[PDB]
Amino acid sequence: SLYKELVELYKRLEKTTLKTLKTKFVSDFLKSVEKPELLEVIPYLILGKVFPDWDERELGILLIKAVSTIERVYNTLVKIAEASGAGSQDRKLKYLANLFMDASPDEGKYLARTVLGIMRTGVAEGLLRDALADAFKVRVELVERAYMLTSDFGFVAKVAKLEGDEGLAKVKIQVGKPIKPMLAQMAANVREALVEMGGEAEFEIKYDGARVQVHKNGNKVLIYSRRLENVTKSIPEVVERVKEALKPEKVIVEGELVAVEETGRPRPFQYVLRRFRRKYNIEEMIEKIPLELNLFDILYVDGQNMIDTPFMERRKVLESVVNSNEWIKSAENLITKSPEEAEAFYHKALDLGHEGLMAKRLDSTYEPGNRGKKWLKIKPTMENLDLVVLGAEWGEGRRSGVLSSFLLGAYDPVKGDFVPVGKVGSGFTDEDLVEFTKMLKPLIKKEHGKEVELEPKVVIEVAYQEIQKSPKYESGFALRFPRYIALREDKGPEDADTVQRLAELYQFQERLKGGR
Ligand SMILES: Nc1ncnc2c1ncn2[C@@H]1O[C@H](COP(=O)(O)O)[C@@H](O)[C@H]1O
Repeated sequence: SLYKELVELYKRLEKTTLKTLKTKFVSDFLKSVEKPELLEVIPYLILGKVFPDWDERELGILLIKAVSTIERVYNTLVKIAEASGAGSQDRKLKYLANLFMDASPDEGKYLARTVLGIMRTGVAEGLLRDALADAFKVRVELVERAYMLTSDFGFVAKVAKLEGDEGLAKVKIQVGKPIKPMLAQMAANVREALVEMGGEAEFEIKYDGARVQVHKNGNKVLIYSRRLENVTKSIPEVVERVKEALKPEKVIVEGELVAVEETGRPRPFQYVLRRFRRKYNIEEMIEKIPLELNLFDILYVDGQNMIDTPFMERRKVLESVVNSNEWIKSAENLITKSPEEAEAFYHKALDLGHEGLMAKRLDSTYEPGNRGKKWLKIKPTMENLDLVVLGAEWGEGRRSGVLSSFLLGAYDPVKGDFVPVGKVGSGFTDEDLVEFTKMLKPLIKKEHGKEVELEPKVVIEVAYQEIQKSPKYESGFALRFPRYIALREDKGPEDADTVQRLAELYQFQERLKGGR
């Protein structure tokens, strides 16, 4: 298998907007591969990615300057990036020349697109899940599960094509390979949560921060953000910290990383994300923004997989496994059968100033990548939305050098390409708009007058007065007065709220009419 076949797939997919046609084309291409080509390989090329989001390997490039088989090209990619040492900085022109001499002007567009991540190919991860489970005739539930436990497409692809149902089912946790976050639905009040949970429950402060995941093996700690970027290199001090306070040698834990004031109180999560960016030099930053990490779960310890263990037990273990500093702590909990002290905790947590409560079903096992009623948020406010900036619209006059308005998409399982759920102009300052304009400019996949269709890689969090059903957008959904809250860089396109999400928040809302 070579790059011409994959190019032919890129073209086949170029022509259509239509879901199962794309599914069928990809799936066909995957069916077309025997695996020295292994498909460690391909799936990320199909996605247009190079390496998994969690890889810690980065090579990108002065692409206008460098401008004068498949296994060959993955090889090229590992051998450019990994390649850790001093003799090459720019370089890579000869590295990129090594393959390029026999490469067609046909393919070059896709090579460079892959390079700068300038590939716009419309394949969603769910569409690829469908594509794998088709091509290799496996239950998609399984490609689902194994993806949720690993977040390695290549891995689930090989296991699928070789071992099938079988092996996929048997697939388990691997350190340094991120497990997808189990997620919460919403609750009205405490007493309610207490009802759904069947009379008793865990309660936790819901902290305002970045959900992170920590993988400890020996003296090597890996820490991941919600968008599964490897944030280790950026937060060295929470590296050293998490080494010492974690008792086991092979662990995987989950927690909330909160920027705090020295008061011991949380700053807005926007700062913690500043810390991930590593804009300045970490010497300065580590003092300018201190961070505490409050662990709420244990996915793995000591060659043991905790997924299938109830909450109650996982919690006891978690407490057992960590001996806490002021810099690392097991997230504050209360297990009670009565709502009084519950809402006492709710208030204590509010006046502590983060978000709300979490309410954990005690007997709940862990379901990676699943919002459910096993976990439940309790907040003063209505949940905000993280959605992709789908399109935008410029300003006029002096503001013609500015994108003022932002077309916002959500994701639809029977579509793919991201249905629009609204447009948002309120909440931004000037520098906010210079930012968004400069940053979004590269991502424009269509230009109509002063309005623009964006290649949807950017997730912002916006609040809204009301959710209503409007088929003035495809979704039959719209937002009453959206406003910028922040851009969540710790979420990418596959992390953004779906349409069914909107549905559920709506349902909660009419229940907060009815229940009020
Ligand atoms: N102690 C906690 N336990 C669980 N989730 C938390 C906690 N503190 C903050 N959170 C947030 O709650 C979210 C629950 O999932 P969701 O709101 O669907 O993203 C997490 O992703 C975190 O951002």
